Amino acid sequence: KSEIAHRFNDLGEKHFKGLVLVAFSQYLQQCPFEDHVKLVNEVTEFAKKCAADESAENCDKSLHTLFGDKLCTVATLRATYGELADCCEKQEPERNECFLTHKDDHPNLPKLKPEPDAQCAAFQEDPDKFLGKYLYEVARRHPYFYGPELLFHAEEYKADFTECCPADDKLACLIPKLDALKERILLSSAKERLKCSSFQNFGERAVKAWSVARLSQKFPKADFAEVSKIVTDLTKVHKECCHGDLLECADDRADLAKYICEHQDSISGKLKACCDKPLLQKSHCIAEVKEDDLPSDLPALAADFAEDKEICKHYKDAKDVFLGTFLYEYSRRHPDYSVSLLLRIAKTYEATLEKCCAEADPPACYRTVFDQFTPLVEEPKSLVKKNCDLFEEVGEYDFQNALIVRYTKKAPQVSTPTLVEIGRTLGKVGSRCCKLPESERLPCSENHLALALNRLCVLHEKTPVSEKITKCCTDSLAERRPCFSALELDEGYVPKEFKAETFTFHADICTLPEDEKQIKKQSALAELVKHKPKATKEQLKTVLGNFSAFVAKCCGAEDKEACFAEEGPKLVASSQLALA
Ligand SMILES: CC(C)Cc1ccc([C@H](C)C(=O)O)cc1
Ligand SMILES: CC(C)Cc1ccc([C@H](C)C(=O)O)cc1
Repeated sequence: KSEIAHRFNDLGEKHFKGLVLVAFSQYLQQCPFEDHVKLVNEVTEFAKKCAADESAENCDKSLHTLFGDKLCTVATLRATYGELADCCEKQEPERNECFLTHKDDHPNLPKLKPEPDAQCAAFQEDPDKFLGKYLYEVARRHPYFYGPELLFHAEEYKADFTECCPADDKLACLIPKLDALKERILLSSAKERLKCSSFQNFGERAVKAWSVARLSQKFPKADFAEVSKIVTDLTKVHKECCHGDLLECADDRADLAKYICEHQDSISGKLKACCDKPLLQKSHCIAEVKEDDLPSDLPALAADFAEDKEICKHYKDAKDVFLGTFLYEYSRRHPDYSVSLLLRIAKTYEATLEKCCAEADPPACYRTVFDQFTPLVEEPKSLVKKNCDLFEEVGEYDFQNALIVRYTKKAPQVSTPTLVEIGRTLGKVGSRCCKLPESERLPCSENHLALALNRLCVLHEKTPVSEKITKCCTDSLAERRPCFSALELDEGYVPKEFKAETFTFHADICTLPEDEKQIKKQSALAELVKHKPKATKEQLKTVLGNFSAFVAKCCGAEDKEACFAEEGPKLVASSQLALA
């Protein structure tokens, strides 16, 4: 009778208020905090009134109608929000669709550095306002962030300040925890953005396929019936969250966490720990649960999927069912494979049956289908071994430098900051994944690589520069990494004009901390390649080494600007000759 009442009743006031604040911060990214807080408190008051009397006026209206009418009491300021003003002239569901279309992925808001003493004071004074500010600041920076997971991370944010504010040194207690939390926010955002990107670009079938593969790996003891059930429910949850239906999303996610935990005997023996936790922690634990042990009764796939003489009939009868079954069975027994590799294998299997069932003698044609998977498996295995061998030899910094050179040579039209960011990001993937057991390296590496490539594709949608990038981004999720791997330096690329100022360092760099110094030098590295794209890796390594030594010498000098002023121009001049 009243949707807002039902969601308020199911979620409770605190979670309701949290999710409405996040939704508003994601939809309305540029507006300040107190404006959002008022609209949350006003909407929650309305929810309470409706919960008391569901047959009252305006309580029967849709969440989009109510919340949209609420957003449009401040979104009409065209100066602060351009298009959102236009969206507010539309009725539903056109208005909601208009809001979704104009969500900014790279809003480019000031990066927030913690003020430990100022923050600890504000936490103790008004904890609700402080934690509200966190949800708000993260939400508008990450407009497709998984709503209920942001509440979970907000409780971790609370747990940090709670533990450290009462201590004698607040600053050095917090920094490691908030730096750690920031990493988790980045990974989590990337994970959810791929799901929304998959809905947006490829549709439901792609999302379900992806989930079937991942959950089959996670829950090998579970039968095909159980994974299909969980995938169907999980796809509806993520479909709701990606389409801005956060109260609906959160409620259905809680229902799924409940079901998994009530039926964990027929899902996984790894869920016992997860299922003794409060709502947000329980859902999070399940989402991140490690893969179960392989069952002893895994079947022979070759007999069922290559040798059976009437496979073409079974395929025609129900294609997605038969393919889903193959993906389920193949995924279960290959926990050491990446999800994109499993989907590529499934796609190859489908392609073989599509070709072979249109031929004279089908069984002879698809007899060797499993041998087509061998080259698909060896490709990523070789890449991870090559990258991990290099990482373990040269370490994170020089590994990042190798990737910045590799990637600038492939796509020199891409912006220096973006090229540096992808090189640095994938550099850290190496450090995290190459230390793991050999069997966990390939999933870790290629699953994280998929998140990095999707981030790049989402940035490229906003700011297109390269026709090659568009090609790799708009083709299938399975073929994405192969397409990016296959990218090579344009035969008719015009080297970026030399600009001495680009490679000129000043004493300002001595201010910056280590990571920021690295980014300045790694930016110069990208620029070196854009001007000299045929320059060898060792040439570029030597020139960067000379720039590093120069920066170290002049930052350690009694008169820093005199050193930079004298030595800088010499190195800029000689560097051109070294990269011919
Ligand atoms: C702590 C977090 C998990 C839930 C939560 C819910 C609502 C609010 C609002 C903004 C408020 O209390 O003012 C903050 C935090
Ligand atoms: C912009 C572009 C160069 C990004 C890009 C392209 C290819 C790869 C593959 C997986 C590799 O590491 O060789 C990663 C990132």
